[PDB]
Amino acid sequence: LPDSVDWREKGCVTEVKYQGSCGACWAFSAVGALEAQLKLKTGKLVSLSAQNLVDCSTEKYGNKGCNGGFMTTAFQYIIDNKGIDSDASYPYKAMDQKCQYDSKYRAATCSKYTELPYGREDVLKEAVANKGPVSVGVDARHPSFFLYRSGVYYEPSCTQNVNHGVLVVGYGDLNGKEYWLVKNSWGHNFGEEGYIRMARNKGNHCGIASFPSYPEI
Ligand SMILES: *[C@@H](N)C1(NC(=O)[C@H](CS(=O)(=O)Cc2ccccc2)N[C@@H](c2ccc(O)cc2)C(F)(F)F)CC1
Repeated sequence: LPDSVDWREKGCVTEVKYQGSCGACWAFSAVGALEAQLKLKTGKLVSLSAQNLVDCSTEKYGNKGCNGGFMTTAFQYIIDNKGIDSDASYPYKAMDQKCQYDSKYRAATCSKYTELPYGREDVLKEAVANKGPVSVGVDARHPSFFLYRSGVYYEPSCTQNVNHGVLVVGYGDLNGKEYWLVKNSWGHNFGEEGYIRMARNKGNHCGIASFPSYPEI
């Protein structure tokens, strides 16, 4: 496998989004993963509707909109629904709304998703290298996470109890420190312009490799 990967260099990553006070991290993680696939399949980079998932991938999928959800069930919703609208056609309002999906605004589809084996960082590396960006859950409950500004994030108090949905868009090493390149959804002002480099191959740090999954078109 290549020593480093950055899907932003292949134009497969849309710009960082800001979820606001709505717990839609899972929805942003899911669309971000599909956005890369759509780019690989059609050649067009398009932001997909996180709001679409918030309002429609609900109870039936075990999700609670602005109060949390799963990236995997979000993927299944897209498969079952036979589509997902573009962000432009179904804009993010940071609040729970009635489902307003309309196939005339469909911007992507999904045929299946894959959940990687628990905590295998090498397997995650392979997926990121050969498949594309991967949705993952990380433990982001620690004060240090919120205050992260640069370098490689390592928190002694992190655990494998994930609670925040994000997107791994690459990996590499910075000054002798291996890391996973993570796209967050707290706006471009968080970390390094919306991104955070988290410790890689450090005992599944913050549970980043605990529950990885990626969709396919
Ligand atoms: C992000 N804004 C938000 N967190 C979640 O929605 C969170 C994402 S996750 O990656 O931890 C989901 C996950 C957990 C365990 C194993 C694989 C994936 N999901 C939360 C959640 C899930 C389902 C419902 O119905 C509500 C909430 C939780 F509880 F799992 F962390 C809100 C902060």
